[PDB]
Amino acid sequence: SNAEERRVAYPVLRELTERTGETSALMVWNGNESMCVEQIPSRHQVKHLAPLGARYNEALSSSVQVFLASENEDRVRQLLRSGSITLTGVDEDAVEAYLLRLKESMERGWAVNFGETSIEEVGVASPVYDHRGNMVASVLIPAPKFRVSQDTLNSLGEACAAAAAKVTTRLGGRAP
Repeated sequence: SNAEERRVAYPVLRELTERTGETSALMVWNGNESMCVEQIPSRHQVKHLAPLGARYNEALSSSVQVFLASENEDRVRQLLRSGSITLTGVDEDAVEAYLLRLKESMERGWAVNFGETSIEEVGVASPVYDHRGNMVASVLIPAPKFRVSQDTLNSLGEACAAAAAKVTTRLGGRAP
C-alpha cells in the first residue's frame, strides 16, 4: 500500500529528523482516520510518538486537520456530528471555526496541534500531493510539549512544509 509515497518519503523523513531532532512520519488517510505508515524516531524520544500503525481520529490532530482540508465541507460536518472524528463540544460555530482552521492551515502550509489533543504533545503536519493534485499523504512532526514552545513549533511547521514539498516534488506532484 502507498508504495511510491513510502519510497520517495523515506530519505526525506530521515533528513527531516536529523535536522529537527524530532520524530518524522508519513501519514495516510482512510476516510475516518489518519495512519502512520512510515516514521523515523526522535534521537531523544521519551514517549514513542507516531509509532508505525498508529491511528488518529481527533479533529485537532495535525495530521487529521490536513486530511480533512481535502474533504468536502459537508463530509467534514458529517464526520464530526457522527463522532467518527472527535472534537470537544461540536456545534454550528465550533464546526465553522474548525472549518476556518482547516483553510488557514492550507494557506499557512501546515496544521498545528499545540497540546490540543493531549497536554503533553504537540504536532505539525503538511499535505503531500500526486501529479493529479490529489492529496495522497501528509508529513507529520510530533514532539513532546515540554520542549517545544510556540516559536519552536512555528519552525517545525516550516520544516514540515518544506519536507512535504520535497515529497510532492519527487512524486511529480503539484500543490492545489
